[PDB]
Amino acid sequence: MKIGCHGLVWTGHFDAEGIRYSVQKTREAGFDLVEFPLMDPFSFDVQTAKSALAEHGLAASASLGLSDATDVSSEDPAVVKAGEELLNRAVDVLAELGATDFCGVIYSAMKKYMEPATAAGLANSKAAVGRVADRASDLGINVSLEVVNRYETNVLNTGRQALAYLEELNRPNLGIHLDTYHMNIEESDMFSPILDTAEALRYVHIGESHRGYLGTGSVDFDTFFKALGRIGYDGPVVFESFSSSVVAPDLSRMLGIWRNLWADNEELGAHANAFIRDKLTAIKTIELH
Amino acid sequence: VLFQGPMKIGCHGLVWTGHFDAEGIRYSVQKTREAGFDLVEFPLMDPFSFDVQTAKSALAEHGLAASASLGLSDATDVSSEDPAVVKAGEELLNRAVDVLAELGATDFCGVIYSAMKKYMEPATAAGLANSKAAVGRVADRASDLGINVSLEVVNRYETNVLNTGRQALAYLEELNRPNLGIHLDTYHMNIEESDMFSPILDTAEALRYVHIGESHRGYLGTGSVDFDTFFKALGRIGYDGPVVFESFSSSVVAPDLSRMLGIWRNLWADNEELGAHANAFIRDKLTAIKTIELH
Amino acid sequence: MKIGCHGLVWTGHFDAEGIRYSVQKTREAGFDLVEFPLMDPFSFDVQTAKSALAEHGLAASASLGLSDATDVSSEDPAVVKAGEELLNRAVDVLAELGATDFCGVIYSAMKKYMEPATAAGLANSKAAVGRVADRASDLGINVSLEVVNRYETNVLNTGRQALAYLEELNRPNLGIHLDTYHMNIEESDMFSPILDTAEALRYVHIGESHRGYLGTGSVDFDTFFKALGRIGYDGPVVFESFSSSVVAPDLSRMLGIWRNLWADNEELGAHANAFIRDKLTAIKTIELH
Amino acid sequence: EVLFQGPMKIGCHGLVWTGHFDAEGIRYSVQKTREAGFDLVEFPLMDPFSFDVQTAKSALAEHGLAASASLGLSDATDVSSEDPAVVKAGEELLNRAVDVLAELGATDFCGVIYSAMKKYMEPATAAGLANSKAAVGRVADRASDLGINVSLEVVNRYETNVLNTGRQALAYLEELNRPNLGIHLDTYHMNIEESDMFSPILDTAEALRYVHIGESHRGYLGTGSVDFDTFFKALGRIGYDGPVVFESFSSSVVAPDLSRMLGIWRNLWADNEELGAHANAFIRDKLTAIKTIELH
Ligand SMILES: O=C(CO)[C@H](O)[C@H](O)[C@H](O)CO
Ligand SMILES: O=C(CO)[C@H](O)[C@H](O)[C@H](O)CO
Ligand SMILES: O=C(CO)[C@H](O)[C@H](O)[C@H](O)CO
Ligand SMILES: O=C(CO)[C@H](O)[C@H](O)[C@H](O)CO
Ligand SMILES: [Mg+2]
Ligand SMILES: [Mg+2]
Ligand SMILES: [Mg+2]
Ligand SMILES: [Mg+2]
Ligand code: NA
Ligand code: NA
Repeated sequence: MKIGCHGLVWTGHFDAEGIRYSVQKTREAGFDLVEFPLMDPFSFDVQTAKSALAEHGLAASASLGLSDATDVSSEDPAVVKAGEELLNRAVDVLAELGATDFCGVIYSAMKKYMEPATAAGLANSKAAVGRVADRASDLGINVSLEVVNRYETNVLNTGRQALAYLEELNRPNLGIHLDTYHMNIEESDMFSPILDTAEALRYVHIGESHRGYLGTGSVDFDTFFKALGRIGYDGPVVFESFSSSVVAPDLSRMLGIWRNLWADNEELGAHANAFIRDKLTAIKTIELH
Repeated sequence: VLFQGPMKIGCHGLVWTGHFDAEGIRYSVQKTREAGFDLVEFPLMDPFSFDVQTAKSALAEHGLAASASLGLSDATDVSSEDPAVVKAGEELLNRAVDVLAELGATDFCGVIYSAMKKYMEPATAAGLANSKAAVGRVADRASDLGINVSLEVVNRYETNVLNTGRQALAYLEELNRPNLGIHLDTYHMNIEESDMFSPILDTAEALRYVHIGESHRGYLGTGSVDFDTFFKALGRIGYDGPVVFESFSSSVVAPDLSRMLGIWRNLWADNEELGAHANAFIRDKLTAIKTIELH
Repeated sequence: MKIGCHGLVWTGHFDAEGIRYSVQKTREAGFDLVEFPLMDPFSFDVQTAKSALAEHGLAASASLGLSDATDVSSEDPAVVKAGEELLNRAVDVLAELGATDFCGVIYSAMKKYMEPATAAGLANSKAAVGRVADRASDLGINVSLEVVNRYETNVLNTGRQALAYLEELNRPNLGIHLDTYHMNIEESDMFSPILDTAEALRYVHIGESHRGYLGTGSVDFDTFFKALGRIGYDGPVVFESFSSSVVAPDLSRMLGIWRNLWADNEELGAHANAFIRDKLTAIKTIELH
Repeated sequence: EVLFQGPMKIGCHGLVWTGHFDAEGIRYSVQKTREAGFDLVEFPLMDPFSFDVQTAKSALAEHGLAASASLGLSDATDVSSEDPAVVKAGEELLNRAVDVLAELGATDFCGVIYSAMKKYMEPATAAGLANSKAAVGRVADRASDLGINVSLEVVNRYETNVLNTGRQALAYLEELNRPNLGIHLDTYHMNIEESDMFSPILDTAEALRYVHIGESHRGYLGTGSVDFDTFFKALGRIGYDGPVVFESFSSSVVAPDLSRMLGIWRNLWADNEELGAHANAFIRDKLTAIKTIELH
């Protein structure tokens, strides 16, 4: 169980300086893992990353969100093939890094669709995801589909939909990824989805309802962490937060970050690392006696 | 018999129908009273072709009050930098205010300060100035007709202007119009706000309209919204404006609104049970909170 | 799944009039069932009750809390036998009434112990409770041990303790009774006790944190009812509230009811009926579509 | 090392550490309280006559730690008794406790000081209440001249029959009208009696001068039913900057009288070093987090 921080706490540009900065600041805030947003994995400086991770003795993972030009839920096979080629490059980036986990909105575009998912689009997604999963299987990489809210996909809005999606592909390294931010909008409660997906849950995002400081919003973290403890979850737990103060050219506009929710990210990250770790410590004590 | 007091318990029309032709108006007015509500809220996405006579007739027959909400779009975006786009929306808003006056309604609300969509760029100072100026004109027009206007705070995916009650407060202070007020929504508050009582307390004076929605917009009490704290806080400020249920499912589709609001999922089929559940939920909540000042 | 009301919403005296009064009002507020507090089962008017239940078509159950003089968790076997004979008469009363459910603090005194439990006292309790369960069994009655808080017993304060207690007795009609008012104090959360006790959960009390109006205190009813949804619970669900305005000379003092929490019980009972039936109506829709 | 300067002291109650406050327990508890990160230790002055003040003074200076004391009366000392002998025994127990604090150079005295801390079997009587009010009014006056604040702790129905809610406590103060007399709320007891976790804070605003952070069952924080989020948010909205003191009880750490009085029947923790550090970190992190809310 590694405790991680999403790279957009620190920078929005993952050039050499941004890779080095984020890795270092992640280590300084107390985390074990940095999660690299590979929005563009074709231009991600793997050498700078492997060097920075080794220096700070830190682990890496990667998340990603596709767009209109790379939508695998598209009925246009050229667009589905673009996304599958991007997803495959990211898996390659993770293999080069020696990392084990790939996750995110890799089953559709990460946007506000204006129509429902189509049956054919869903097949294209499932086929695509299955091929990525198989390719990732030979390289030692787990793939987790992130359930996100109605405004960021029209495909996987609940843990149950994710479970049905997986059940068709029945790939041994393909898992579900839950984000407390997204749960707090779409799910019926913060404990049933964790119980429901028990075996399939392989990646977790910790995010406040407005995506700022932990425990300054509407997200029921207590119920969540107690559920996680009950199914014996031992995957990554990764802080995630977005503010006007750290902008990415792509991601910040896709996630609708219009507001300043922090300025001092070194305080935000240290606090969050403390928040998650002490949540896990308290829950262990329900477990025993 | 019409309920004459100010705190009316209302239903959003989209529990009942997506189409507000004459049958849709009649179906929703009837089903709304059959559920126990005092008021129906009409989604005037198009107020130019809204059958005002049918609405008058059905409201009188069933003895029901009405209000109207609305969300703009790209062609009607008042936060657009182009005075032609701005003035298209401004004509849209004006017709809605007129439709309400004909109905004898009091309350106009919704996302009327920008398009109701997923923006890709933060707001501009120029568009912000356009929204304020136009909203200031619509409020003026409404004031002569005995209509209040309430700006609905909604989540980051539905506007890039007013995402918190604090932003709305600041927006009103600039315009300083006596009939312009704030409209909060528990669904939206559950995303953007810090907690469910601070928005109520900060907004106290300006809170004129409230929407009751579960976190996923389904059945009340099957999601993650903290209704207890919200209602307790409403009772602490002695709120007595409208309180209106709001729910969307793929069962009942609007060609426009269902797609703008991202209703991909089926959350209920039986809307008679939904509306009846929600009426009791709101009214029993209000009944319980009243007992707290005594114990 | 009958939805019940505790008798002290209506009266503190279960003489002929009290019995008739409590049965009438329970039905007028909309309940299916009235739970009689059998503080003194020897003097309970069974005939008036059977009369009143049939007149208003209402089901019945009974609850009870032992006192110092009847403490089956005593080391004094004369006290233990007084307690056993009182429990036995209560079981008898339920048989005559034609009821199925007996519940309450029947494994110890209901009081503020000034000493931890003794091993000798714990063994007295289990053996007495076992005999009452055996007796009850031949009359088709379930016996449900109510988990209460640290101030009302020193024996069974959590569902986990109740399960371990049951494990040693292995009686087929012995179950656990949970009260939200008590869980809100002693339990780690409102779902995990339900899931842990699912087999043996046979009776439920619905009470606010201060025992007044439902939804005017600190109890997490949402998580509670959703957990009951998860395990398929369909035993009795009974409203329980206490106020200065309805006094039971014994029970009001034992429970520490010092405050006015309601003056008009007719509104209170109607509200609590709607509240519970509406929680259940909504939870049913979570399960499927 | 160095004494925390300001008023908002993050403290720890002594029964996290030990149940006996002879010289050894005082030293043990002060050292561990500083070790876990706290600014303050609250001594349970159940018996203030036999309290070793000079040892206390030593340990507090050595470890750079502030102090306060809490206390709960009993049958023999019930200042809400109608027997004036019993009220006097209480008033003289309270007075010595006042005195120990002044010797320590403390500022805060709190606890269940308006009655016995027990499960009463009868409602409060008008005569007892009269005794309680006048007697507390005197202990407050006496404490006033010494620079001591006196905070009445609101506790649940099973531990008193006088002050079970914030509103009751207000009406008690309004009748005494004493400047140094204040209210002490406890999230554990609030979780039972109050209407919610923010109204008692908003209602008590002025007179709120002491705060106990205890979980619903009184073990680790964040492993129970207490709504800490709303509570700390409400603290932030009123600008509260008094003490904030952790409080936990487990059968691993037993005081002869107190642990029985409070019904500590269960084992809720054993490694109290980790508990205190966890609790300290919990409170400071909560207060950090909530200070961000005004800005956003
Ligand atoms: O929470 C998320 C978006 O709503 C996901 O983690 C994103 O896919 C991630 O930020 C991409 O790097
Ligand atoms: O909640 C809303 C949309 O998110 C607003 O109330 C809309 O304006 C409404 O649904 C349209 O009538
Ligand atoms: O909750 C209870 C006592 O605290 C139980 O319901 C009692 O056994 C009941 O009130 C007595 O009939
Ligand atoms: O919370 C308390 C009891 O529940 C009070 O603080 C006690 O009186 C305290 O432990 C006595 O020192
Ligand atoms: Mg995420
Ligand atoms: Mg709304
Ligand atoms: Mg009970
Ligand atoms: Mg305390
Ligand atoms: Na929430
Ligand atoms: Na609670």
